[PDB]
Amino acid sequence: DSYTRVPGDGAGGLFEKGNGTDSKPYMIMNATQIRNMRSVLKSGMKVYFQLGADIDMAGIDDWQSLNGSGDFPYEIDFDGDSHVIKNFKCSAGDYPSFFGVLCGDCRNVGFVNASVSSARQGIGIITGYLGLKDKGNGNKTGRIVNCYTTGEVIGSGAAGGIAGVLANSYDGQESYIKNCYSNATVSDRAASGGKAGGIAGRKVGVGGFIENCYAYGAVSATKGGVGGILGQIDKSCDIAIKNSAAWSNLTGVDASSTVGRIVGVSASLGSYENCYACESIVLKVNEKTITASDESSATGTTFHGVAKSAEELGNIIVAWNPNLWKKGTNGYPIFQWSE
Repeated sequence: DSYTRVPGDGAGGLFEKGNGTDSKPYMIMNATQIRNMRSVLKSGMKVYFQLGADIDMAGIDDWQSLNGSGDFPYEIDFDGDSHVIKNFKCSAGDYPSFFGVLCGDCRNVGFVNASVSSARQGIGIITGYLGLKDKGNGNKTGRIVNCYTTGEVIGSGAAGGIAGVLANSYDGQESYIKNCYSNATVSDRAASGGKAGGIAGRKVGVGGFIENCYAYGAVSATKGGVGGILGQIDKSCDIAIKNSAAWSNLTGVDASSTVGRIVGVSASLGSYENCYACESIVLKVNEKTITASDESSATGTTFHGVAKSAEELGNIIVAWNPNLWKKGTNGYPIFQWSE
């Protein structure tokens, strides 16, 4: 029985149609239906969802993340089908975000004017964790592909425009973020050990990557690491970041902060290719402007990539996938289907 006002196919009318399988995904046409997702999750198998329209979540106060609690038992396949979810808000429950912990796939969705906040946990708009670390079952990895976010993220211990924490790769599957952008303001307000990134706050485990991503929302931490793409790589962990660009202003408030155009902390643990930053971004630590030097690998804490002009970056980003990306009228690339 539904907890919402909507309402047999579509789980008896909770959705427009479908049964949560690959061939019959639960089809979501409005925000009341999107609020029924939690009711049809299954601890024993991945459940499939698809958007059939843009979804405006204005006036929705009762979201808690789909898979942020317990042992994170719910695997999810989500296809936005090139639609947007507007005015999504979450500031309560475990891992405030859309998914909480994403085990499975999210593709082809934009979040417009989202607002997610936590005083206690590391978060992003789409998910808190993308994948789980070092599980025995590859179905616990997670991928976000062809997605974007705008709005605001406030976390504590990690903050990313897309995900709080990216996990790793094992058992024949990989965790990654690919062909995504964000314009969200991203802030890690932890008193110490902040991990703020334009795309992801933190990376855990060995294996996993970020590819064909850029960000342009302001990224900051009260006291910690700030990166245009990634805040922190954990000790004894790694990442690859390839064909990506930083286009955000980056601010570490405390003097002990580290700011990297691409990666903010333990950047030498990563492997990089074709990483760029707009020449006009402003980097600050303790209110003092910092210069960054061009580099294509990291030898120390931060990784800055190579500076490019706005015009150059527009060329570069669209070339990542000309069927997906387009130049925006204000210089910032977006998707062909972006609102």
